[PDB]
Amino acid sequence: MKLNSAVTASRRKCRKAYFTANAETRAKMMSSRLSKELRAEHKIKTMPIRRGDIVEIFTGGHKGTGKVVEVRRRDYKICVEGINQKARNPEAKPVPYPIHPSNCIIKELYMNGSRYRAIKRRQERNAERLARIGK
RNA sequence: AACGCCCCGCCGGCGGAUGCCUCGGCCCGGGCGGCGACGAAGAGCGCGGCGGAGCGCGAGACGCGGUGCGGACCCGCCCGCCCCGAGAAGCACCGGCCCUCGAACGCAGCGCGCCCCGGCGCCGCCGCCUCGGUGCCCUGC
Ligand SMILES: [Mg+2]
Ligand SMILES: [Mg+2]
Ligand SMILES: [Mg+2]
Repeated sequence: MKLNSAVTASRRKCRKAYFTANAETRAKMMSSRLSKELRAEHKIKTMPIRRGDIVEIFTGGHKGTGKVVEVRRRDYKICVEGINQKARNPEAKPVPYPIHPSNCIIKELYMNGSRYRAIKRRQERNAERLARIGK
């Protein structure tokens, strides 16, 4: 149950916020769970999805694995190579089938200096959280 | 007869009710209470690579600069970016640019002056400079 009176629980307001979010909020809302092996390596659960990493689709009619080749931020959809609509002819450029990030698992992440710094920033902040509860 | 017209059992039109759904309205509470001659509110006309309306902006024009945060895209076609910082989208604050009308300020509204050096509106308060008066006096003549 919510106790913060400054946060709205109105359906109309929540949906309006969802449909008119700015760029960074949209990016954060497009996260996927990390695999068990990646969870052990970095002590985090989810990661914003980015072009260049590998995912596994675990639900829907287009299950599979592939590399992320495009992010459509104003639809909340991604295109992964090899997941296409069935073609009318064998000679036509494939049409990707857009997929929501919340039904895939990240298998391997494309690594940057900025990604490293962001992950390290994340870990050092839930370390305080864990130190402040339990143990 | 037959056709035409009017009434059942299937299939088509025309029209847009109904049902379900809605980033919209309306009411109640809380906060705030901040414009302008340092040129406001409002109006006009312009500004995009391919650009009509709307938003935004002002010849530095569909934006420029600084400081922080952010971290891969940029609705089409293009161009660009890609990196342990090398920087796309976004966000906050600060500094500037700011055409013509408008309280609207050389006159007038699209034309024309004065001036000598650059500048030339009104009203008020304070102060200064230059002056007037058979006002009240005084001196000299
Ligand atoms: Mg236009
Ligand atoms: Mg004028
Ligand atoms: Mg005038």
